[PDB]
Amino acid sequence: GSSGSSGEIAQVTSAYVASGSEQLSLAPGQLILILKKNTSGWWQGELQARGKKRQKGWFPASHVKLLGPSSERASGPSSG
Repeated sequence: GSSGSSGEIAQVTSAYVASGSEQLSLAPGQLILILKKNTSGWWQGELQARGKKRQKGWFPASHVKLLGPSSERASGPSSG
């Protein structure tokens, strides 16, 4: 298939306001690269969006949604 450089991307579904404690702010309509995941829900990714400084912190996965980077054309609305 393909194996080189590709991490787990997540699409923000709800804006978030990182407190500060190694937290990362999430914005609706942005992209983040999952680097670390916790069994609590806090995920440590890096905002893959233009930013003064590479955004990286711990944020709730409940604010983002996995883009399921492992599929071949989400089937469903078949044609024939």
